[PDB]
Amino acid sequence: ITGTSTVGVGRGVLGDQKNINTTYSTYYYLQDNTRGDGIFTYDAKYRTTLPGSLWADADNQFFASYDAPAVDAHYYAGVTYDYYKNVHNRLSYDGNNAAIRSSVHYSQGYNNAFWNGSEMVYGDGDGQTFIPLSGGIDVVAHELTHAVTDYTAGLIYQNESGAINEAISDIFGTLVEFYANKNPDWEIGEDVYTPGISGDSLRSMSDPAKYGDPDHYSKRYTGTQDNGGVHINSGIINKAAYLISQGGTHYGVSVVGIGRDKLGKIFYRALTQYLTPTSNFSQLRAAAVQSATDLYGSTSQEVASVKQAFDAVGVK
Ligand SMILES: N[C@@H](Cc1ccccc1)P(=O)(O)C[C@@H](Cc1ccccc1)C(=O)N[C@@H](Cc1ccccc1)C(=O)O
Ligand SMILES: [Ca+2]
Ligand SMILES: [Ca+2]
Ligand SMILES: [Ca+2]
Ligand SMILES: [Ca+2]
Ligand SMILES: [Zn+2]
Repeated sequence: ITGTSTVGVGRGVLGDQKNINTTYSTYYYLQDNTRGDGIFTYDAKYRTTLPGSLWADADNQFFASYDAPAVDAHYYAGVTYDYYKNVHNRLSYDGNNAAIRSSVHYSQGYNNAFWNGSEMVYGDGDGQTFIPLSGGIDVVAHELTHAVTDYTAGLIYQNESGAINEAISDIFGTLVEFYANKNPDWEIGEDVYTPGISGDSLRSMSDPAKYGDPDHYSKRYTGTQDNGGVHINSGIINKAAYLISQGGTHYGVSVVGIGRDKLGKIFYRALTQYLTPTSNFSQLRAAAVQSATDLYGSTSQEVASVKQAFDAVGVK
């Protein structure tokens, strides 16, 4: 839409108040003109045709219950854009300020979110397994990071390359969560998962096995479900990433942590400079070591920590 930039106010999925960048032209639209070529949020109206209708509101106030997932998708896409730009100097997911589009209210009781090759899509959840998925900043960043990966490494979504693809999305989803300083943790999906159960989450980076995912290469899933276990074997890389950042002793191997900022810098460089569509875990290790080398030198601690971390999860 062509119109005047302005700022609206609303309440997100978790009942928190926030301001959002809108555009005025008869109606107020969920269109943010302050970031690249824009952030656009659409109403899919419980159907599965996409993108649906650009979100329009009569008074620039978004306190209706139906409004909540739109508010959060719009706002958290903005935060995620700011992260990539401010921290990694990347302009949107393609690096050339591509417009970011999201649809909410996809289908009925849909317990998932996804990037469809062109935009982000969020279900409302069934109210037992999930609440509307856009309420989790680690969810939103997970999804936008799939876009970044597609435009960079292009990791195919099956077997080991697909688990790397998934790990990258969980890792940057977590880094954005810390960036926004929004009750940050090394857990995945805790804000929107199982609203009847406190303290849990969909996945854990600090301890994947807590929710049944492998934390060692020896325990990798070798079947064909979940595209050869992309959301399962991701736990092996998530643990590795957690150790590089935070440190720890895992299966007898001790890792000195180097912190989140360096974690992000090393994995961003690996993703954008060295990974390929068919990279496997062993190639990821090579890429990570080379990136750390690039950044910190071959006899640095950072390089040492990267090696220890992959050793700890059994990836040579
Ligand atoms: N590509 C998505 C999966 C998909 C494939 C094909 C078609 C549609 C959707 P994703 O990884 O982005 C989904 C991702 C969303 C998420 C991210 C962070 C935090 C929470 C949720 C994800 O991990 N989804 C789980 C959702 C889920 C868990 C338990 C029950 C039912 C569904 C899965 O698909 O495995
Ligand atoms: Ca309104
Ligand atoms: Ca959190
Ligand atoms: Ca989290
Ligand atoms: Ca829960
Ligand atoms: Zn994913």
